[PDB]
Amino acid sequence: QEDVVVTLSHQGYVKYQPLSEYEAQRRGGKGKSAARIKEEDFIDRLLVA
DNA sequence: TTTTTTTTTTTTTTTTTTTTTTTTTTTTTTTTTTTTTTTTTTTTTTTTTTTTTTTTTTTTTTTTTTTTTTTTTTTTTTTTTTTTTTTTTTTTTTTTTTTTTTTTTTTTTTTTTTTTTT
Repeated sequence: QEDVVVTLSHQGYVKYQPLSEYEAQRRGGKGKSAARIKEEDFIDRLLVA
């Protein structure tokens, strides 16, 4: 269907795409949700919603 | 009755070609090795009320160096042409359906003879 989905591409080999509803609201001041996106000595570049 | 001409398949063995046994190179295939996903629990991390002293924005004014500015001549932009690649009509070939025409092979069992090896 059309459902809001996240996508991100990193340096090297990443085109991972999780669903948007897994992450919940937070108050600005805490952050650090620690998403689970394994990366071996590369750098993230892009996120899209 | 003797004697003379010609014709071919064999003594043929050698040249040419064909057939049949061979083994280098790019395309398969089984193994080990490294990327993925789901649970336990676990100290550990992390979400949310209360108080607090803070440190940056908004009253007001100042200037100067980036915002005004006009103009010459470049040079990226656009035009035409042609080549290279992509992609889709067109054609060809092959396979399956069900009644017809044709064929071809592998082994037991015993007993006797050829046909090679020692």
